[PDB]
Amino acid sequence: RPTFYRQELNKTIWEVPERYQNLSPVGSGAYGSVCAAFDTKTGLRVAVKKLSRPFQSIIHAKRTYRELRLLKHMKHENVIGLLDVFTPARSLEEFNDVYLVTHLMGADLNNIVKLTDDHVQFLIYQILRGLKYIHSADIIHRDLKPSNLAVNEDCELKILDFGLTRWYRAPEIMLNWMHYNQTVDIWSVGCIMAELLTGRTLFPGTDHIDQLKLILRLVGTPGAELLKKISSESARNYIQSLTQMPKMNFANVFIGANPLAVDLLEKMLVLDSDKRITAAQALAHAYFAQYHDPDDEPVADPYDQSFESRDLLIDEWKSLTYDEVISFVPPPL
Ligand SMILES: O=C(Nc1cc(Nc2ccc3c(c2)CCc2ccc(OC[C@H](O)CO)cc2C3=O)ccc1F)c1ccccc1
Ligand SMILES: CCCCCCCCO[C@@H]1O[C@H](CO)[C@@H](O)[C@H](O)[C@H]1O
Repeated sequence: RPTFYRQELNKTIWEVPERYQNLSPVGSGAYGSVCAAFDTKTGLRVAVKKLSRPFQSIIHAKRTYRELRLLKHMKHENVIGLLDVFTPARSLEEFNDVYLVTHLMGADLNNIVKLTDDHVQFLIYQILRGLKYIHSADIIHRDLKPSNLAVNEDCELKILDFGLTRWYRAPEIMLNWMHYNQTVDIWSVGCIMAELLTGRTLFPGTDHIDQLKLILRLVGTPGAELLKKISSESARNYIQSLTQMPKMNFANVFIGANPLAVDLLEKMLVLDSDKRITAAQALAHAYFAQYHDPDDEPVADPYDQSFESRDLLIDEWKSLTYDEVISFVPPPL
């Protein structure tokens, strides 16, 4: 076992192996803070995430386990991958802290697009390619948005925070539809791509109701065929007593855009999620012919999400997470 050194960083303590040097705060999220570090074994800059209160509750404990399991499973160029996982603890009894190490990207899409058609083409292409891979493990992201997309200087992109604002969320989510298909994520890609080409948030709702009014404005109120599929009297009545809008012409909306990007946006931003282009299909659209290679667009090994339906004790989630830490086998490059 390596030796750790301790350090106070923004009210939080950081205890990490000595192989990781020059720790400096990049920022903090909902469930952890992330530091930039140097990795003396590789000469590379890494991202080190310390989990905040990983076992505070049963849902936190299960959330901690979930993140570790997801991260150990992803082996793809366009999805965040695990370099290292460590804890300063010598035993299970000690176990109370988790640190995760990934490649340091240097920015998120928020930071870089605030683009040119070729930039957009390349970024969306890579998003779609990582999604194809995630979707193939029967994993749904559910919160794709620019702040979840890590991009470096070479314009290479990795999807972060993937599996389980409202500006990017599919309409079937803000209505709390029971279940979702994978193409909830295609909607979000539609919204991101739109923003990249225009400079503006496609649907900047003030809330879930406003948000929805903006979507139906671009896309049109659902017709009887989509209405056939809505059980909820609540949901269905609102829509039916609503101000019937027609579907706008996208050519008009996105005046100036590559028409091949206008066409893809048209196939992504369908209200009926059964009618949305999938990630596979999108990769083969004409907009991406200069990046698209069928034989370099991989799918994932089967992902066991059975733990998700299980209701266990904190100590059980904590101990499962520990097993995951200990069995971690690094990537060779
Ligand atoms: O993604 C899951 N877990 C997870 C997430 C992360 N998150 C990361 C990583 C890298 C980066 C960012 C966020 C943020 C964008 C960004 C901005 C500035 C920057 O450098 C600026 C500074 O000036 C350097 O010079 C670097 C980066 C960056 O590179 C890190 C480790 C993890 F483990 C997960 C997966 C599944 C389920 C739950 C969670
Ligand atoms: C009010 C505007 C939003 C209504 C249209 C969103 C419906 C999305 O589409 C629906 O998604 C469901 C999964 O969530 C599928 O099971 C349905 O087959 C599909 O029609």
